[PDB]
Amino acid sequence: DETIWDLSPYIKIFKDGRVERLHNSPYVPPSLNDPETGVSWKDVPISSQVSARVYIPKISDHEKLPIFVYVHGAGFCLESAFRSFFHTFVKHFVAETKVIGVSIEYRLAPEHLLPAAYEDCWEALQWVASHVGLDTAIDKDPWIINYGDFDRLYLAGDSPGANIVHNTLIRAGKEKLKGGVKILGAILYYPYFIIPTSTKLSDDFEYNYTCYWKLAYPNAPGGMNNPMINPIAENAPDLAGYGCSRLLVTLVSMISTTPDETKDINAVYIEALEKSGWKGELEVADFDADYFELFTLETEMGKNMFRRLASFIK
Amino acid sequence: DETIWDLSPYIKIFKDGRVERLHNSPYVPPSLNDPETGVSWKDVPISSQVSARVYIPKISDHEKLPIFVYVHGAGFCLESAFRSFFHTFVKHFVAETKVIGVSIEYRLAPEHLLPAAYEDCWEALQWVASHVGLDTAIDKDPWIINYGDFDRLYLAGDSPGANIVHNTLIRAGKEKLKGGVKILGAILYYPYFIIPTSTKLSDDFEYNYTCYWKLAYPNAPGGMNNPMINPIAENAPDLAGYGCSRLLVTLVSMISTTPDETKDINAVYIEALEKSGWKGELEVADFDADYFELFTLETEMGKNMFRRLASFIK
Ligand SMILES: CCC1=C[C@H]2C[C@@H](C(=O)OC)C3=Nc4ccccc4C3CC[N+](=C1)C2
Ligand SMILES: CCC1=C[C@H]2C[C@@H](C(=O)OC)C3=Nc4ccccc4C3CC[N+](=C1)C2
Repeated sequence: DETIWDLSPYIKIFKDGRVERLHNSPYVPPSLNDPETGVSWKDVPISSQVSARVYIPKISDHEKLPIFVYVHGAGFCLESAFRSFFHTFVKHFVAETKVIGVSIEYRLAPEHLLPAAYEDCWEALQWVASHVGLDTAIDKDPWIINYGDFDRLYLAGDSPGANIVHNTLIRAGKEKLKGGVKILGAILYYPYFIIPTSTKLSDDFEYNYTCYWKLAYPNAPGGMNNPMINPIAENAPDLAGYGCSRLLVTLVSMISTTPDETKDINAVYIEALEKSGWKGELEVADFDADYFELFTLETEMGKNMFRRLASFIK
Repeated sequence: DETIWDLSPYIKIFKDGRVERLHNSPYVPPSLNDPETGVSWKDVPISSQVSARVYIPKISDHEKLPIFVYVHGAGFCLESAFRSFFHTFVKHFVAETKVIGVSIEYRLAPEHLLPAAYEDCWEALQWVASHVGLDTAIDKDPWIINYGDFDRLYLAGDSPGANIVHNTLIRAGKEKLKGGVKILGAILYYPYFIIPTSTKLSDDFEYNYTCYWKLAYPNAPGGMNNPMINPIAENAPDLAGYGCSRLLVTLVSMISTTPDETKDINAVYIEALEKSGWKGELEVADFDADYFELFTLETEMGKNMFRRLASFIK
């Protein structure tokens, strides 16, 4: 039948409400002592609507590890913490950086429009924070209680996930987290913002980039000038409020074989943060690379970007 | 392309190795305090190849609950502990009986031929047993440690799942479980055995019943007289060895709108158990009912069978 959004080969949204997910990587079940990596993972409930895949690496000491909270991307509308595309990345990252991984399973558009994802990821972060100083209720993860170092909490995301992390950092700034937990550092791989710049995006890229915000938040107050998509809008929260001490922004130049056009947008964002009076450590990493190579880890450039993100965790 | 097995609408196995399962029930993610039932569930690893959905109901006292280990059926080759068909059943059963649920995610044929499922379910049962007297390593479930009553352990399955439970009971008999854990009671809902009787199965029913054993264990030693499918074969293990004190066998008369033909097979099985010198409590429940009604819970006969299984747990 007719479609509203034909975003082949990623997603089709039909006039009749049907959603075909063309890029849906297979489910990967929980595993103990993964042969390749020694990582173990489990899928745990946070609420009746929010869950997470929790990861622990091969253990040596009693020693506590940084906590790496990941928010997957893909259009606000695709994939899962539980499917191989993002799971394979987080698994390898956990093995390499020796962290407790918490990959959030948040509700996807169009079935659950924004701000569902924002609410879910905030609820999940507060859930992580709620374990501080518990050395237990049925919802509490013993991996986080026993091995999570709340002095080294990181929050990371890609594409719309990085947009969620942005909005979560603003919120962590205004509201604070349970137990006085502070986010030490955050990572945005391929930020997802929409900002008017002096050079217009090309017609095709504008359509295939802005569509995700349009289908995920059709009734957004201010549309693509909503502060949650445009972080320098008239009514936007002060970036000085960002609730982390360290921030890594990683930029790429290609979406598969398509030239990316977010250079100007991300430049305005970074200039705004630097001009804000946020007195944190800013790290930018700008690669001639495909967005996808970070996750697949088949190419040298993919491995370089992986190692750059790994270096941000100490 | 050409197929080896066309079991539309459930599974197609192609000459070129491809496996289509088009009508698999949807995945249902972990949830805390389910609005309908108050049950919570999580997906936890047992090994690098075996996982389980663990269920806990709304909690009142500190009081310990029976442990209900479930082994889903569907052809040795379909569905999942994590998909709605079996999950919805186990969820409702947990709410009604107030038990710790452990629904085993075992490897499916044809990707993992038998005896993979048997090995996986044995490993899962030993994993459950390994929690006895722990009031902990990263693989141990705090729900089982805190709320699991090892004096009231039940092992239950349907269709090929019931075949797995049969073979697991024989094994529990020969090998014993960690910590001296004994299975108190077991349930076979719609047993899956192949036994020669005096009345031949009809052509169509024989094909659509035996196909699951043939595709799951091609060239099993003895074929359909393999002791693991035919529990009264010449070389079959003694049924006196069954490692439970109580057994419920529940029989039905219909597969959807198709007359079932396992009455004679299940009669031979039950007569053999009764003649074995197994000194346990045997319960048989024979309904004029559709196999499917237990899981869907839409009909009065479905609710009757549900309540019969619930009565077996005390
Ligand atoms: C033309 C802009 C564009 C962006 C890229 C980054 C990001 C995304 O959603 O960006 C907004 C995605 N991550 C995925 C991971 C897996 C399947 C799809 C995606 C997308 C959407 C498709 N895409 C096109 C990729
Ligand atoms: C005509 C014989 C026959 C048996 C029935 C019982 C059982 C099964 O595998 O029994 C052998 C199934 N449970 C399912 C649950 C969900 C999808 C399919 C099944 C099957 C296979 C289809 N079928 C055919 C149902």
